[PDB]
Amino acid sequence: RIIVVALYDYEAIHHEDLSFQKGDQMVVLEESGEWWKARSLATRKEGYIPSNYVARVDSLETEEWFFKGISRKDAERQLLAPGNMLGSFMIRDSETTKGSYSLSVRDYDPRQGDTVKHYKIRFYISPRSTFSTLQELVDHYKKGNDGLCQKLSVPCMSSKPQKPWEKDAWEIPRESLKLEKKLGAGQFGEVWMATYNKHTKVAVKTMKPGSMSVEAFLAEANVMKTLQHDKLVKLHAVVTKEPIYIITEFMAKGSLLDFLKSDEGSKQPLPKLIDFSAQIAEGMAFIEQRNYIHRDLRAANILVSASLVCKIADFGLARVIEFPIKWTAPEAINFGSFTIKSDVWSFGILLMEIVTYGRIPYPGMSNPEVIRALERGYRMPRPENCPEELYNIMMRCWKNRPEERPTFEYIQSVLDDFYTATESQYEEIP
Ligand SMILES: Nc1ncnc2c1c(-c1ccc(Oc3ccccc3)cc1)cn2C1CCOCC1
Ligand SMILES: [Ca+2]
Ligand SMILES: [Cl-]
Repeated sequence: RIIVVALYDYEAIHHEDLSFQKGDQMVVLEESGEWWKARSLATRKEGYIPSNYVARVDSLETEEWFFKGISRKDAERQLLAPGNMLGSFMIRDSETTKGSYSLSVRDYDPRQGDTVKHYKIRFYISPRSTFSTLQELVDHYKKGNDGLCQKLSVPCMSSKPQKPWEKDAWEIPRESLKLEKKLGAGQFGEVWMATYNKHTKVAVKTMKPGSMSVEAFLAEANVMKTLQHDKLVKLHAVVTKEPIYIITEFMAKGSLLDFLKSDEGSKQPLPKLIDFSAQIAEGMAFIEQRNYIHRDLRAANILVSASLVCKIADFGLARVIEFPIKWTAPEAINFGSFTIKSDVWSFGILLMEIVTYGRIPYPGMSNPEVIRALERGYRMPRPENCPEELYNIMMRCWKNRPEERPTFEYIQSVLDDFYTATESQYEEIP
């Protein structure tokens, strides 16, 4: 008999899902992945709940200061998001020391600014002050920092998870959709802001009938479906009848390209710009890991969400299609040799795009002009706002030999800790 508890409020919007409040306990009846069958102990109604909205009671996830499955960098991203304050903390699964836990505390370093320190935990931090349960431990450091950068104040602002897509609805009838407002158009189709079943806001990429076979496209789209990651835009559904529709999550601030050119973009300081490209490297590192290829990496194909999380879009679409030579590796231009390494070349350009708030690559140069320019060994010069060490990375991405260019794993690893000396990742306690 398994009892779970609601971590967040939820309002039902389908035929057979349950509405519950934060705290309502429930009996699990089935575990079908994203959706679980359950019985509210509050209503006595049996229905479907979003599995990721509840956790076993007295389990750690139930706690407000615990964050399951969070990396150190993301732990550091959520503590620097507005709404938190000096002393804001959290406990999480440690990356390096598996099966153990780590403590992340907000802090102010008069020389860096707002930062986030991390401590490991074996339970105890300092063999001085030992503790029986993370609760005891937590409540301790809440009064007078026991040697910690700061004193534990308020748990980290937690977000409300996205609602899982309707149960078993990868392919939808076109009627389930109202494409309300057109956001963009182009050679291959448009992108619309849409609503799915009067209830769910979404984005739709409509594909002009090319060929680009339909059953050819759908094969890719089923692989596309399996490439899920916090840094890839999420494919919800597909309409399989020419003209094909691709239904995805709606990203509020549109393309990275468009965001960097806007007002809010222009205010973003350099450490933010760096973080953006770090997020994209994380996404590209995932694609690399899964032995996949993007083939059209650039600011235009990066989406920005309301909270400034970057997500790659159009991954794979490039393959299935049917003129951006400025983002393309010489080997891909000359012999059509698209690989993860040519993506890396792309990342280099996209990276310059970012640091120059979306300015076009090779300004004032034509495509032909640039193609010959590259053959002479020409590269874009470092912009003024650009740190020397960041430029050295672009240059590494633009090595004539693909084999010589770094991996996204390495690029991700470097960008993430750009301002943190390796020895300073975790703290050593007195
Ligand atoms: N999903 C989106 N949400 C919000 N804005 C979006 C998108 C999308 C978008 C929607 C679906 C899509 O389809 C995919 C997604 C992943 C892989 C393959 C195709 C790709 C981008 C584009 N855009 C704007 C529209 C044109 O101006 C700048 C970008
Ligand atoms: Ca420097
Ligand atoms: Cl019962």
